Amino acid sequence: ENFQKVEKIGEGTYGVVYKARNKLTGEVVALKKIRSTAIREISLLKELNHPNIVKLLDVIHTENKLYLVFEFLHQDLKKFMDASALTGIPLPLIKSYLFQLLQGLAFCHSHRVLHRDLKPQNLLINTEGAIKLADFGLARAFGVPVRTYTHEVVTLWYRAPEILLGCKYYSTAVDIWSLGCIFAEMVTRRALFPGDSEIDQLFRIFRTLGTPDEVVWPGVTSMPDYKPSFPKWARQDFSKVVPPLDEDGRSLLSQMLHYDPNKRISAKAALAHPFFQDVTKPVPHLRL
Ligand SMILES: Nc1ncnc2c1ncn2[C@@H]1O[C@H](COP(=O)(O)OP(=O)(O)OP(=O)(O)O)[C@@H](O)[C@H]1O
Ligand SMILES: [Mg+2]
Repeated sequence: ENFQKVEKIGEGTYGVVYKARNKLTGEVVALKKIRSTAIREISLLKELNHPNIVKLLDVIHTENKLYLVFEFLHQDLKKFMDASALTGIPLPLIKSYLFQLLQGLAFCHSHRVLHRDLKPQNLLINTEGAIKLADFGLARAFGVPVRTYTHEVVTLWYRAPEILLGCKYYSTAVDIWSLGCIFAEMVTRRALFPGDSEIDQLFRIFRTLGTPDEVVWPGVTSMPDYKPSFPKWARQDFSKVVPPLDEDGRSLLSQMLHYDPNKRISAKAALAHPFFQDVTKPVPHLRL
């Protein structure tokens, strides 16, 4: 075809990602082979360009197969986090990454585009200290199946509680929740809420942040999947949840994990939090 397959980077919810070379340009790209309303909405993402969004270069619809051609980056944050686990990611780099991802979300949210499935494998990094949001807008266009293309289990670890409770019309707040979970994991070096079922995911959230009620989340007891029989756990201290982190960091995280999505901090407001007063742009040491 037009591309030389270099390797198979991975497999995910919708399809398989290849590293490939454009035989005509020499451009090295990521090619996602997937497996309509979806066509126009994916194609619209070609216009959603920002330095912290993986660039969607082209969409190809042929013989009932869908190909997305993406900017290639050499590593994802899950691999970087595993690689950094003995020592931890230094806080100035955690802060730079969080700041850049908040700029990306602020851009997307201002254009009324949700990610809805943020996770470490959807965050890509380069040698220059940049981090980029990948697969932005794909879930709205394809739905989110319960199992992935190759059999694999869908990760619930970063899912906002309003989604778990069956809210049909969730908002940009769901991306802030996910990024909060990722922030905490980068600090502690273990996932904050590693649920292995939807109810385990929910109850893990409840056992840390307390079972929500009408005081802290007006409307919660009327959500579709809310049950009065939910156990009532007390809330824990964030100093216990992400211990090493300073009070600026814990303050910001608490605002990104607010239960009530209407009160959860926006990306734009998060960028102004005092946590970022000394933000810089360090480079990671990447071994490629
Ligand atoms: N543009 C890209 N450049 C480099 N690697 C990429 C790129 N896009 C995806 N990858 C990597 O390829 C692998 C497969 O990605 P894929 O999107 O299919 O799965 P995922 O991110 O785990 O899940 P999901 O399908 O829900 O997005 C992952 O490790 C991902 O980080
Ligand atoms: Mg992905």
